[PDB]
Amino acid sequence: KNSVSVDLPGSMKVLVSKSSNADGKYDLIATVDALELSGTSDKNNGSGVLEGVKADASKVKLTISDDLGQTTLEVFKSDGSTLVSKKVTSKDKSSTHELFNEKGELSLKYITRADKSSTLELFNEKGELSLKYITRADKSSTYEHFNEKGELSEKEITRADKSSTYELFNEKGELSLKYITRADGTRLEYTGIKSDGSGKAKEVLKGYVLEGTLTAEKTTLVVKEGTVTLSKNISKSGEVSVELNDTDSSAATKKTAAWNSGTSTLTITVNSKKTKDLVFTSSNTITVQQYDSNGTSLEGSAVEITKLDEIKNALK
Repeated sequence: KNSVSVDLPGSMKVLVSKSSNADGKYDLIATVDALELSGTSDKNNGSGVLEGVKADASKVKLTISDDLGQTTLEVFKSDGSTLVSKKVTSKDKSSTHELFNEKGELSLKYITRADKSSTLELFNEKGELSLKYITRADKSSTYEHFNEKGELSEKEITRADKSSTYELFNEKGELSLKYITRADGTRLEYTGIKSDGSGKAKEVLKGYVLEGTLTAEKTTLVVKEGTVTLSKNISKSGEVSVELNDTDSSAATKKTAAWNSGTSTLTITVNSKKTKDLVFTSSNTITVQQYDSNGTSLEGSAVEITKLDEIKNALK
C-alpha cells in the first residue's frame, strides 16, 4: 500500500504502513530468507514484532527494537516455544547466531563483532566444545577441531603476517603431521612424526624443494651430488647452520667448506683456493657467487638459486 521501506540491522528490510489504522497501529511486512513475516506495531518507524510459519511448521519471530538498533530473529519448533535458532544483530553489524540442540542447549554459536573479528563455536551432544574457529580484526585466526574423545584432531594458527602452523593428529591424539608456513610463503613440512620426535622433513622454497629429516634437536635438509653432501641444518629456534662433506679424497678436487654463522655464508674451497660462496639468506633463499680463478676474491655478482639442480651444480 502506502508503506515506507526501512533498512534493518542484519541486512533485512521491513515495510511499515504510512497511515495508522483505526486503532493507531501500523501494519508491518518483511521477507526474511524467503519467508514473508507480518505483524502490527503501535510504532510507525518499522520497529515491532513480525511472525511467520515455515512449510515445516516452524514458527519465525522477528523483533525489531524501538530505535531500530537491534533485530532478533528467532525460529521455534511448531509449539512456538522450543527455540531452534536465534540471530541477534546490532547497528554496528555485530551479531550473534545460535543454533540449539533437542536438549535446548547450544549446538552452535557464531559471534561477529564490529571490528569484523568473529568466533565460531560448535558443541557436541555432551555440551563440550568440539570445534572453535576464531578470526581476529587483523585477519589472524585460530582453528581447533576436537575428536569425539575431546582431544585435538586438527589445529591451524594463522598470524597477522600470514605465517601459520597447521597440525594434524592421529586417532590417538598424537601429532602426525605439521606444516609451518613462513610469512613469505616458504614452508617446512613435517610428516610421519613419531612419539619420539623424529620424522620426514621437506622445506618448500620458491622454485624448488629440499628433503631431509627431523630429529630431537634440528631439521636437516640434505642435497647430495656425487661425493659431496651439503646439509642445511635449522635448529629449534630457526637458527640455520650448514655443513659440507666430500668423500672425494683427491687433493686436486676435494671440496672443503667453512660455515660463518655471522655472514650466513658457506665458503667452498678446492685445491687451497676459494671457489664459491653460498649465502643462506634470512629471506629463505640461497645465492651462489664464484671466486676468481686465483681464489683471491669474488667475481661477477651473486645469483639467487631458483632450482635444485643449481645447488647440485654448485657442489660439482
